[PDB]
Order: sequence, then structure tokens, then C-alpha cells
Amino acid sequence: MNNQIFESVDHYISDLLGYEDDALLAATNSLAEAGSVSPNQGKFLQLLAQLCQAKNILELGTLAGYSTIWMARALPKNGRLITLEYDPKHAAVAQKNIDRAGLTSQVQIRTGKAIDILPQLVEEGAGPFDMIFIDADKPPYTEYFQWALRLSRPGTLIVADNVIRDGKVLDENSTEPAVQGARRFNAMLGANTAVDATILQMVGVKEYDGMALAIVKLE
Amino acid sequence: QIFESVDHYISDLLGYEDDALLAATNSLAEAGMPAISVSPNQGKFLQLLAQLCQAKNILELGTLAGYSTIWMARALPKNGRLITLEYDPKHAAVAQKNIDRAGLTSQVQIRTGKAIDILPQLVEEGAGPFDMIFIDADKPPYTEYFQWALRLSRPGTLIVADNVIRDGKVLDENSTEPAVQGARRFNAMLGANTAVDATILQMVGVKEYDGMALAIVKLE
Repeated sequence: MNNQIFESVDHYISDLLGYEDDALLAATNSLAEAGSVSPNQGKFLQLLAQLCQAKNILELGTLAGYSTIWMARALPKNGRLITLEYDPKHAAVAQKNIDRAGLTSQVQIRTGKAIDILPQLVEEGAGPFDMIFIDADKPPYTEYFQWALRLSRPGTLIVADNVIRDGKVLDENSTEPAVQGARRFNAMLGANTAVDATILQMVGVKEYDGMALAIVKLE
Repeated sequence: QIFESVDHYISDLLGYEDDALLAATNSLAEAGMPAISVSPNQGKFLQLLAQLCQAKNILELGTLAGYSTIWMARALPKNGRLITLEYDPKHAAVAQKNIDRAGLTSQVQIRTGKAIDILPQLVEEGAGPFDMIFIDADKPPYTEYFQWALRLSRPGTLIVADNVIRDGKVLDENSTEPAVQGARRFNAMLGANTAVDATILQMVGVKEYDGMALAIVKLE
């Protein structure tokens, strides 16, 4: 769902504050050249990483590494971003995209199911992460959140994208699994007292999106 | 309507308003003054930005009745402070009652006057630096308010400027509306300003349709 005015204003904004280098345009083009992004949303995630003074970032859902590039660019040279990708064909393309962006040393791409890799990260002592970005399959969002908390510290920012589904999450009778998964996630966030949180309704060149932001509380 | 319904769904989950906030909403009508739409979800977002900054010193331009002031000051530590600037003494009196009702008297200072006069005084007084600065005052001066906000910042300061897209009218390079020219000049200034990393967030539900500028101050 979109509106001409949200697309025209987003171009106005990216013309001022959303410059994309060759690496980011190549990452966008890499999906077609085998088989939608927002520079302003990328800049936002980067600025969130900078507000966290992030040194260690966890991403669920690499795709071709578009958001990975924006976020890892917040890192200092010894910073690290771990990104989890289900599809090995995507992970390979993301690796080429990460290398072209000059981010080989800062990014580690892991291929497999996030629900299998999350406990591995705990076992390895990979955390805690300053910022965690979730944009993967919706049904498990609630379970990914609990693992995310186990990999966090007080003040960690957890971001979970695409949680409003065009307003369908308002329908208590929905039987679409993505809508049920988002609706379950939102209800969990509403009731959760380990975090302080909101959901932003974001518009622009990407279709209308809800993005959850949660800060982990000191226990 | 979709964005309004989703905004209510979100505030029901994640934008609880206690008595102090409801009383601040109702205070403008009750003291005989004009209504101002408020947004608990925007207040929650501002609070979360203050929390992420670990803010102890906040500056606000445009107190109105203290609604955003209450949201942000609730992020502070006990010895933290929020200085808020208000043009109109009747509004400052209403905001002070609203701040007092929230139990925030010891953490908030309301200064009444023109922001463009009070800003050089905060520099002279050494009232800075602020961890977070929230600008929602008159738009024509946004660029000069920003220049003063930088003098009151340190590396890593977050500066938030509200309502910078004017329902899309900033696209009109030939507008003679002072607010729209004010917003355009401010956005252009961000695009040209090497002292900050910045974006403009386009949101709906919050104030129906809003552009919020977020800028992080760099060491120059």
C-alpha cells in the first residue's frame, strides 16, 4: 500500500540525506541479475546503530545485504555484524555485495534457520548485541524475540520490521499465518515488561510498513 | 480510516497515557486556549529516543502545555534536567501546572520568551550540553534554532526537529508560505551540514502525517 505523496516526499528526502553509493545500488540490482529497498530506511537503521554506539549487531534476514550494508557502515573497524540467511543462494550474493561495499572484515553471514542458529550464538557466547534487527518469517517473531533478549544487555535496541501487514493485524479473525505471527508478536510486545517499545507507521518508496522498536530494560 | 485505526491499535498496546498526560491534553480547552492535537505514540517514541541516548540533559523548543515535556522528562535520571522554551506566558503557566501534576517540578525548567533570545543565553550560562534536543516551535527560524542547538550539543547529541515536511508542501520550491520556506531551508541545511548525520522519518498515524528530522552531532 502506498500514496504518491509518500513516494515523492521520500525522493525529496533521499536527494538530501539518502545518498546511495555504487555498492548499495549493486546490492539492489543483484536480486534481479539472478533471482524493494528504501535508502531512507537504511539511513534510519544506520542512525539507530550510531545511537546504540553499536560494536556488535545481529541481523535476522540478510537477503542481498542491502540493510546489512547500511548497518555495518555504523560500525568501527573492529565492529562486527552477524547476519542470518535461510537461502544459501542469497547468502552467496550478499557475500559478493558485502565485499564490494568493503565490509568483508566487519560482516559474518551464517546460512540456515534462525531458530537453529540463535541457540548456537548463545552457546558460543556471541552476544551481547548492542542492536538486533529482525526482518525474517513472521510466525516465529515471538520466539526470535525471546532469543534476542537472551543475546541482549540493558539498553540493547531490538528492531522488528513489517509487523502491521496493511492493517490486517487489526483483524482478530485473520487466518493468514504472516498476519497471525505479526498480531501475536505485537500482543507479546504490548504485554512485555522486559522492554519499553513502540511501533512506527513508516511510509516512503517502500510499501507502507510497521516497524517495532524495543529497548531492553535493566533488571 | 487505516492510519488512524492502526495508530489507536498501537497506542492501546504501547502508548498508555496516565492521568498527568490526559490532564495536559485537556488543559488547553479548560484554560480557554486553542486545542493542539497530541500523539501518545509520538511521545512514547521521544521517550524511547531519550532512553536510548541515556539522556540526563534535554532541551525542548515549544513547550505548549507540556505534553511532550512529560514524555521526555520521564526518561531522565533523578538529577537529570529538561529545559523547555515557551513563547506565551499563559501557555507556560498551563505547562507548569501539567509538569507539577506529573511530579516533574524538580527536573523541568520552563523559560518564557523568544527561543532565538533564550538560546544565546543558554550558551552564555553554560546550560549545555544536551544529550537530546527536541525542536517543535515556529518553522521560519528552524535553521537558526538548529545552529544554536549545535552550540549546545556535544559529539553524539541527538537533535529531533518535528513537522518538517508540511503534508508534502515542502515539494513546492515556489511556495511563499513562511512555514513551508522555513521547513525547506531547514531540510536543505541538513543536506549540506557536515556537522551531523541525519535523516527525515516519514510517519503516518502520528499527527496523521508527519516528517521528523533526526540528526546526530559529530565532533568537528
